[PDB]
Amino acid sequence: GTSKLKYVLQDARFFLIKSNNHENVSLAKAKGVWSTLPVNEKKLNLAFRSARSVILIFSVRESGKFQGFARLSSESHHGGSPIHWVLPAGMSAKMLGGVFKIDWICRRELPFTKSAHLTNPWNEHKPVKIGRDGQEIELECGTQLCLLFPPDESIDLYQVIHKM
Repeated sequence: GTSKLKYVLQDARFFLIKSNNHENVSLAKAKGVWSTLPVNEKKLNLAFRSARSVILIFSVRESGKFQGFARLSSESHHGGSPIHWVLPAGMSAKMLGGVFKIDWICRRELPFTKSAHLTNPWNEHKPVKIGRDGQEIELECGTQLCLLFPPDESIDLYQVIHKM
């Protein structure tokens, strides 16, 4: 059903995460971790204390899709393991240093064609697919966006609800 998902999303905050390649999203799905630039790490740390759930919605650049969504389970922490991210041009390992732990809520894809009816008030009402890495997505838009994803029957939200 969708009832536990709706409970998790209640009063949540949502952020668009853009990844330059698929390898880093695969690594995040396998290990339950995400790292971002210091400008966004600061925003996510602030949001984690402010909301019952902080949801990251992932999209690999140029894929035309979202690859799933996850809930922050921790603030960022350093010196836990060297995650073998695929660092793009200009990008380095010292900036991707703060590591957040995340719990995946949906590992299924959603094509942008399916979200064309959702606009984000916090990005000038552009389609929710549009935004820089870290763009906050307003509550109602983000909730409806997550509800569009195919259900991920491999995931039991019972343990997520207990983290809250």
